[PDB]
Amino acid sequence: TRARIGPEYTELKNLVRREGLHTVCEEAGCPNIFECWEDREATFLIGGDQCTRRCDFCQIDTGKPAELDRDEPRRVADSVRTMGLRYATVTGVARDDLPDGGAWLYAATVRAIKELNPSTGVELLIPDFNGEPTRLAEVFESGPEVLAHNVETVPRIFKRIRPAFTYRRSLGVLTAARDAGLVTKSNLILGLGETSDEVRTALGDLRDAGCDIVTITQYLRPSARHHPVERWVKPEEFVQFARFAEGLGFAGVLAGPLVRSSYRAGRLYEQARNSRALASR
Ligand code: SF4
Ligand code: SF4
Repeated sequence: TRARIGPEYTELKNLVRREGLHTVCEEAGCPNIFECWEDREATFLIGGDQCTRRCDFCQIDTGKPAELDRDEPRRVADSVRTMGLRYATVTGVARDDLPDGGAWLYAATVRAIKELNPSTGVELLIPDFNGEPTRLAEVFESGPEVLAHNVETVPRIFKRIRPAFTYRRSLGVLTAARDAGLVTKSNLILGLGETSDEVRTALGDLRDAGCDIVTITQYLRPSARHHPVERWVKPEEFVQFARFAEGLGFAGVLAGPLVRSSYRAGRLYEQARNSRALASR
């Protein structure tokens, strides 16, 4: 039942090792790596590992970012090409130190990946760029297969532990991406102190904002400096939340102990893609 080491994981590992490629998969010790790499899916981080913001559940440290590296989009595109990925997720940090909030860096990375990797689905997980319409438009024009912006938690909690964001602004990002014609995605992290009723209302908020794909996961505390875990969600409770989201009309729903945002991202995109094409007939 549990994924064990297969031939495509092995190929990818060999290619990563020789070229010295950085992946979030390896660097973060993600336990899904045997399964994801067997499906040739992987995740990359752009913009450095020092974020200009601080959200209490997030393992990324807050600090002074390094200078913009304009060679990073090519580096990521080359990694995707070397690995022969079927699906690639591009993540990053907030860059309030940059005058465009890093919008060029995100767009240029999607563009570079697509130039070299025509058959690779690309998922872009973005910060909010302060909801600035010109920044969002630059990013949307790069045309990722999935545009994700994770709200992570419910408004009561969001307000406190993501103080450089606002819940309605983040919903607005998803709406802007949907309006731009992109498949959209978000994530809820349970165990942060939210009530089940707050999860149900947040799923409704996400759907009404235009969100197509939602993941619902269990919080795993990064360290004793981070937010405490306030609940361990039972399998039957995840199933209820997934049914709730399915009933709301989300095209793709995954609930459970997913560990990271990118788990099964390729399969969820395929579901959303297929359902959109079916509806468009
Ligand atoms: S869940 Fe994400 S980070 Fe973990 S192995 Fe899969 S693609 Fe990589
Ligand atoms: S969730 Fe995003 S903005 Fe918040 S600390 Fe993590 S990387 Fe930075």
